[PDB]
Amino acid sequence: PQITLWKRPLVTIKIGGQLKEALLDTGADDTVIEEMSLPGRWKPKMIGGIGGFIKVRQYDQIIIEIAGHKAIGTVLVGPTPVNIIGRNLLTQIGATLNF
Amino acid sequence: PQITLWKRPLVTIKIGGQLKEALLDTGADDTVIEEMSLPGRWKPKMIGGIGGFIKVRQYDQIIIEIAGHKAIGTVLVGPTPVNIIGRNLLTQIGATLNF
Ligand SMILES: CN[C@H]1CO[C@@H]2OC[C@H](OC(=O)N[C@@H](Cc3ccccc3)[C@H](O)CN(CC(C)C)S(=O)(=O)c3ccc(OC)cc3)[C@@H]21
Ligand SMILES: [Cl-]
Ligand SMILES: [Cl-]
Ligand SMILES: [Cl-]
Ligand code: NA
Ligand code: NA
Repeated sequence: PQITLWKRPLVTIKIGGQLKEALLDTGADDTVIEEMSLPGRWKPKMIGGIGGFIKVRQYDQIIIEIAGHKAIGTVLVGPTPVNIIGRNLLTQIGATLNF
Repeated sequence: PQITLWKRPLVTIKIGGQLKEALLDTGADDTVIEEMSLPGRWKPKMIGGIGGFIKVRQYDQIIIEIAGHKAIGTVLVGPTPVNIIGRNLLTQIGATLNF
């Protein structure tokens, strides 16, 4: 699709067997999802944005379906105010910015 | 151009006659720039990101060049960790997300 930016670019995702809404976010290096359980191992990480840092759990090799396109990658889980799909997964669905 | 996301989507901007680097950020509603001087009056705004809220100075109707495209619009100035071009000016340069 082509997504204009008059509104937030929100899409439906499926992760951990759950459907959620997330923001397609080119300014995010990594994908950060609100607190939820995921299977497998994880390690702690700090990530920073506007406001400062939050502690997250880093899960590797997680499959996510983004607007109907399957991708695999690292997913950070923690107290983000919004679910964010960042570049590590946007690349895998072939997403580009065009102007 | 068509910009892939394997690297940060950094571009050159020009504001107040200075060149700066900024991130094209579809997850940002607003454009937020590191401390600098801008002409005219400002209004208060609080913006929230991953690690909480910050106070910024809101300058309206500021001329800014972004990757060679002219925009004139609102710029927020404050302690952001990186300069961010948000949807308010991404729409002015005609940017879309595509996959
Ligand atoms: C709520 N208001 C926010 C949205 O619109 C306003 O505009 C400015 C601000 O937007 C944001 O902070 N947006 C966030 C994404 C975002 C969106 C919403 C809440 C929090 C974060 C942004 O797209 C991604 N952020 C990084 C940039 C600040 C460099 S981040 O969420 O902090 C982030 C940092 C490291 C990551 O991996 C290492 C992954 C993500 C304001
Ligand atoms: Cl859960
Ligand atoms: Cl990854
Ligand atoms: Cl590619
Ligand atoms: Na894993
Ligand atoms: Na002004």
